[PDB]
Amino acid sequence: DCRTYGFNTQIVHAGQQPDPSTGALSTPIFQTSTFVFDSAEQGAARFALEESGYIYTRLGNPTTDALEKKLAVLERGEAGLATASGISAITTTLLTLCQQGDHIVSASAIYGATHAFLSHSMPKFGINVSFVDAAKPEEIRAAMRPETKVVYIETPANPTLSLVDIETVAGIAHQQGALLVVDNTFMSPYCQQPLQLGADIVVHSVTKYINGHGDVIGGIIVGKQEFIDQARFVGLKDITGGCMSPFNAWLTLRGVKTLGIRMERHCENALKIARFLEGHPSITRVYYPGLSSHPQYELGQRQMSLPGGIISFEIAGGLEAGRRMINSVELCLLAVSLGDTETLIQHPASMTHSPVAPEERLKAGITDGLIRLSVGLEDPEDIINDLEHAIRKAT
Amino acid sequence: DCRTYGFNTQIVHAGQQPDPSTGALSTPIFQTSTFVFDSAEQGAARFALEESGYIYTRLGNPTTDALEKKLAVLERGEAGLATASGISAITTTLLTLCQQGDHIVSASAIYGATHAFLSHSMPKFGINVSFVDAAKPEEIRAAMRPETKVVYIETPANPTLSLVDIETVAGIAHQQGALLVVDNTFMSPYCQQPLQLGADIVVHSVTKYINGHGDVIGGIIVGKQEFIDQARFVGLKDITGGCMSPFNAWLTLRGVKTLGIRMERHCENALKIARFLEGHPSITRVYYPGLSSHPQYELGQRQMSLPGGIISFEIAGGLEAGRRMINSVELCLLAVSLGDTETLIQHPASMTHSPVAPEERLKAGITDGLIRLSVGLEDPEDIINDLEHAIRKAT
Amino acid sequence: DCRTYGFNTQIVHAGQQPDPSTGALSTPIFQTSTFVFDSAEQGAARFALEESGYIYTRLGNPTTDALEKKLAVLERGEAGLATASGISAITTTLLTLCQQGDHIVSASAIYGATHAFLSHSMPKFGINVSFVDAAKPEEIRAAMRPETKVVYIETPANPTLSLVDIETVAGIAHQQGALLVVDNTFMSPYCQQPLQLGADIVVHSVTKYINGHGDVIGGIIVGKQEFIDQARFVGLKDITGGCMSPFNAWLTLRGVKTLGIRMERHCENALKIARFLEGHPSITRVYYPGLSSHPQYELGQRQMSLPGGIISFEIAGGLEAGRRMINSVELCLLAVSLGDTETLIQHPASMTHSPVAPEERLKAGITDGLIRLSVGLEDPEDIINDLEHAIRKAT
Amino acid sequence: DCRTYGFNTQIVHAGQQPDPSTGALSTPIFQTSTFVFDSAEQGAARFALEESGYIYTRLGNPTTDALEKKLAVLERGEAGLATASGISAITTTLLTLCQQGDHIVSASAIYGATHAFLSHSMPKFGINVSFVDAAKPEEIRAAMRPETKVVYIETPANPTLSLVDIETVAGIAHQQGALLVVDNTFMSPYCQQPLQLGADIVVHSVTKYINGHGDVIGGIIVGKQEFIDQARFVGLKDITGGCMSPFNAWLTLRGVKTLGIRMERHCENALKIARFLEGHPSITRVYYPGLSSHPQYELGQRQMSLPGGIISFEIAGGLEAGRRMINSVELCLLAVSLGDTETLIQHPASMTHSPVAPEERLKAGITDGLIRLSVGLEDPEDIINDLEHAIRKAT
Ligand SMILES: *Cc1c(COP(=O)(O)O)cnc(C)c1O
Ligand SMILES: *Cc1c(COP(=O)(O)O)cnc(C)c1O
Ligand SMILES: *Cc1c(COP(=O)(O)O)cnc(C)c1O
Ligand SMILES: *Cc1c(COP(=O)(O)O)cnc(C)c1O
Ligand code: NA
Ligand code: NA
Ligand code: NA
Ligand code: NA
Repeated sequence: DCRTYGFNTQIVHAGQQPDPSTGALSTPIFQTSTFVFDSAEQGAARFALEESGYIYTRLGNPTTDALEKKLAVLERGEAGLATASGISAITTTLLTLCQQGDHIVSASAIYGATHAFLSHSMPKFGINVSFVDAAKPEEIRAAMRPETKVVYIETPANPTLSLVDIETVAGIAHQQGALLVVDNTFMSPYCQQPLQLGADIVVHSVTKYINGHGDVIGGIIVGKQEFIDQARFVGLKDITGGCMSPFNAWLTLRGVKTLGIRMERHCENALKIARFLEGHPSITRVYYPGLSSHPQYELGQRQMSLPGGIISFEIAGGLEAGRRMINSVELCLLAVSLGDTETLIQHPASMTHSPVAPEERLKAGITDGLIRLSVGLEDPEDIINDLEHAIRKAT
Repeated sequence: DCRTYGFNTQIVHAGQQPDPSTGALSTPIFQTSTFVFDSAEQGAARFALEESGYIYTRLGNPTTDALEKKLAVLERGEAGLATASGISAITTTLLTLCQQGDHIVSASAIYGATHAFLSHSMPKFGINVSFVDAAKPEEIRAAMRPETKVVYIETPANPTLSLVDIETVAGIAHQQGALLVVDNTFMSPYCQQPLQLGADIVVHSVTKYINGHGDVIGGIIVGKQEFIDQARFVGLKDITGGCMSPFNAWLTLRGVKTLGIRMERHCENALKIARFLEGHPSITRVYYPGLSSHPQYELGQRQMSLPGGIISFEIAGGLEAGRRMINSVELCLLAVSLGDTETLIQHPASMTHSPVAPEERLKAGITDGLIRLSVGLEDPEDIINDLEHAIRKAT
Repeated sequence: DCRTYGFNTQIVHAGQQPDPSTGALSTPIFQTSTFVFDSAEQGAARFALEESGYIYTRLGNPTTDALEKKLAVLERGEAGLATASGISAITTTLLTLCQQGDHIVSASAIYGATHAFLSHSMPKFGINVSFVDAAKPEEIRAAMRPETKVVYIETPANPTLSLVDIETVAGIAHQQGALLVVDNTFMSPYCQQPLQLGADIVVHSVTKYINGHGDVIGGIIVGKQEFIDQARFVGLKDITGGCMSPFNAWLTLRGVKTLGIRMERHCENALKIARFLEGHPSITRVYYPGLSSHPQYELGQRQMSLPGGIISFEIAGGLEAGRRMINSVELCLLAVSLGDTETLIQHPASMTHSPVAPEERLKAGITDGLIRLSVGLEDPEDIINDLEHAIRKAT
Repeated sequence: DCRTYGFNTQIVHAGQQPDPSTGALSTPIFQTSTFVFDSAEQGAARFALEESGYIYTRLGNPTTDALEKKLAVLERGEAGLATASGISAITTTLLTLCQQGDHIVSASAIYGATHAFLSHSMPKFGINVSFVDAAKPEEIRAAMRPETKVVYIETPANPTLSLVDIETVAGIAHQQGALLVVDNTFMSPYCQQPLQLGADIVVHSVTKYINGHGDVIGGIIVGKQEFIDQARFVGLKDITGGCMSPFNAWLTLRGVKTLGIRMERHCENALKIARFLEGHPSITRVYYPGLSSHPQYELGQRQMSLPGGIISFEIAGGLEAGRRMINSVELCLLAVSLGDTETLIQHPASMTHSPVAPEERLKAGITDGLIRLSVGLEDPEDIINDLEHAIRKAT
């Protein structure tokens, strides 16, 4: 029972063991679609759910099962379900929970494709969504309705790294009879554990920190066994079909083995870079949970064991300065992902949101000089020198 | 332009080319999540859809792009979209096309998880489904409604390998203003091409023949560029998130290279085994498009270039005989998939449908002695001798 | 016991079985370096060779073990040993068998890197090699010495596809107390079985036909258990260290599943292309075992079940014509490998042997207009039309 | 030019870059055997070595090239060459450097299969080896002969973690005109850099720390470009054929990205466990470079930036106590590898060397109670509690 060891030991060992056939230490890649039964009796046993085995990889698989058990342990949930993408973990969750007529209260500062799913796809199926500022828990309460099945939040949230009081939101949702689903992608279980704070369901894009090596698109869902069985035998099997390939599970198991030491280096590196940016006369704002000037600093200190690897910051001179600076880094790479071992940088005003009206973007927290930085495992002095060089150039 | 060569040449070369960086012949495994831009300008160009490149693997990927282009060529469609599973190809299609209030006419003899999706998940989102016997095209017409967006069919269909007149159904659907979606999984593009017969959209589980090696769960969607862009930038990106991992795409590209020679051997082997079963006094019925006694034999001859690798057959003595025979093979393997290089066998009455009421199953075409056989690439005499041994045992 | 079924059944099933832990049909990828023991006793048991298990992937591995067992079955040898390359299979063999003072008789028409190993590396370790024309078995006998441990041959041989009478050479070697090692790469076990003809050891580059998909560098060694144990526990473990990665073994297991149907299509396609080339007035010579004009045609008919997928041919007008024609194909690809699913072509006089003196190359069988063709699985009319177009251009 | 950044930055970025075709951040897996040329001219250009490209994966490959460039940077060598195993890196080196008549001076405390290669395989090819105690540099000098081409050392050495003064041995070898080859496997470039100390060639089993994830068998060779070209175009191409598969290279690139943070945690964890063992009344000896009682402690402080992740120690009560304790761990795993993320333990007296005469083993430094520990990334308190439990049991 691995649930008893320290959290680093669990990251290494939870859900894994030497192969019972051969002693192979690495979990084998069960890259198979079909499983063979010894008897007609066994096929019937496994299919009606009266026997525990494997049948078919869309349903379950030994490599994926290890990833699922591990992350269940690390989030302190009963069960895990892996998915083809983080988006797929989110929609497999909500399409399992919601039907025509149901309602959802959702943070507005959430991942873009989640916003499009809730804004345009959900109401198309008869499921209505109210969007609120999840940093003010009263807004969550005001929007709740007799039909509300789910409150949905992300913390820290993009793009300004605002926070959401999970424990407080969980009590509000629970009192009105709703579930709290938390996207814990930015933090990983090493830094934040929503289920310990009262959330019901945790979703991750394992694409980001949990895998950590920028070579896997994936997601995971953690929660009660009864909900997870529904998300598997209805949500995955019937609705999204978003199963994770066993190779992607195996890469994620391998990437997650260094989660603890990676997050330590990410956050130590990020704290140094945030302090450097807070002292730079060309940087108007730095958004980072580890800085004292952060509006919800003490909530972050209660709710997160580390301030995280993501920084946002605003550069003197708006849209053209951010573009100059972003075209002037030589070590940070221009990309839209985060959580990789390489430092990644994006300038949303001249990249992702370039054909959006300026004051349409500004309502959504994205200013003309806002830059988001995914701090990698490089030497922080090298990242800082690069940033200093590009900032200095850009002004 | 590979669309000009013979169909075997296309299976080998369509969508593929030596790598422009290095001349590597095998398509590289671009096992990456993130892509890097050279400039802020490039990020903005690619994101608004004004420039053709790559951004993020959930959206698109060079390895997956090759698989998509290849199968587009082989089905004679404009564009392809790969998915995490065959189920995901089906639901990404229909959830892209349908919204609250829409209606679907569907064959009843369809894959089980498709039946559960249409029967229970679709009406939950406000989308109603009428199920009909797609072997009688008038039933399709009778069920059509002003709200019908889609007619959905599978041919050949499980479990009795009944057929559906694609060209006739396509005209009916088109006259009433609906699209025809065809699941072409059983046949592969080598044996049947729905889009040439007037279907609008073709879906496959590449898990079966297209990959052929029983080591990939995947699906593909082929059709017009305008629909495929919606299925990608809304259906995948926002709703299912069912993207295919680039490794699974690469295995499918590799498996499909032998599609033509595999299907030839499957069908040659299957024809021999069907004739053997038709002559066996303990076998009451053999269902196989290549046998003259097949109810729709001449339609199969117009619509399919080969009779296929799947056989169903009924064994003297019902439920207990089928169980004895299935527990008595020593070379065919008991499994629920099909299209692998190994011969696979299942007895649905005592496996998949064992806790279903007998006359509930019989309405659904599954009799007590029905066995489904996925004929592999073994020597047919060996498969036959094994079958003969087990049949002989079972009675 | 799979050694009892037909040869296609064996290609599918030999050495493989459903996983005993999970029923997974595909052999798992045991991508591990280390294996764990349950007890100190077990470690000691396995290490002294008193117990059968796994210890460490350089020594053995369950995925590699399957590949080894399969190819042992197909060559009718007792045991197999997989290697990092075909070269590594050859040198692990000979460095296991030979020591300072030993001697080798070798065909001169052998693979280039084998020629460099024998010509320059072997005598550097005190092991002398005499090179002979292995198409004249008397030359083999004349060169034999009291120190000769090994006769080494390749058949068919490059570049002119000359043949070597395996059964006759085997008797000569055995009478003088030497072993016959045969490189069976060109033929694969499907087309030729040296061990049935009296060879002692068979080596393959699985890079070519056995894998067949141009994505694996590998080799295999088949022979008696007593020699194979030495080649493993001394040759691999201590001398070359050329072990195969378990992923490469798994890809080779997957590629070899279609060996029988691939070789049939290769040889059927090759026969058609050879007949086309024999009729072309711009083609001076066609070398192909399936053509009646082949100098050793009837030996090929006794010794090979099919004439093979490789053709060589000479083009009117020597060096500049061969260069024009090779720069004028648009479907055959310019590459130096063979056995892939794509048709591959090379012009050794202006590629591999371009800075070699013309009459140095001509002693080695390579004329100015010689072209080697690896016939793929495309439609033969497409390959022929391409060849016809390029030949026509080149003259 | 990545050779200019900090050592962590180099671990992340050296030898790697976004793909020039597509911007893919992860280095693509160029899992190909064959490369295609655009022209006959290009084939001839690349083959004679007059042009820089790719030809064939046994020779070179873009994925393997990245791994080679990276590790060249980290060791401060000109060039790298990857191999199928650590053994293959060692023998490809020495079989490239040595021929019949040459001589080698070698540490006796070296890896077992290296000892078998030098003791039994080398003299079989006419290459003589003298074995010495490399901790006394005078022994190295005394054994040198006019024929000596190579001095070969390992530091730290198994099983007692004795050290070898690289800088001093390098001067001795160089004065007598020999090369110094150092096996740097135990340390990785993060902890020790032989080439900066005057070694000529560095070899690694990347199986251990450089990959770090217990799922790759591999080796690497770093040194001057002129020697590396010989080791590639003669040693690999002709003699061992021990090339690394591009998938194994890609896994090693991925594993090495966390080398710096893994080695920090290994050594921090190991220091704590060594201090715990030094204080335990049932532990007679602890061998660890970080302990002051270590015979060569100050040399270790000059030559290594960290004391390493390996500990050896002797347990009260000899052979039966070591066996009890090893059969009594429940978190450390019994295995013979090292450098994995899991803590690994072995008791050589009752496992690897169990059928060796007791005083044969004791000459070789292996006492009856000697245990070797590969300290993983678990929580050290958990490892210690496990060790304490098993020690306490064993006595
Ligand atoms: C990237 C991200 C996602 C989506 O994950 P994918 O694997 O890309 O589908 C969801 N939520 C958050 C907070 C993300 O950062
Ligand atoms: C197996 C199958 C499917 C489902 O494909 P998956 O990849 O398993 O999700 C869909 N349709 C048909 C006809 C099938 O046979
Ligand atoms: C290609 C070849 C080899 C070498 O195999 P590799 O896997 O490239 O090392 C050996 N013998 C023959 C006949 C070959 O064609
Ligand atoms: C394990 C080891 C080797 C051998 O490496 P392999 O990859 O197993 O062949 C060589 N040297 C040392 C010091 C080792 O620990
Ligand atoms: Na903190
Ligand atoms: Na037909
Ligand atoms: Na013949
Ligand atoms: Na130190």
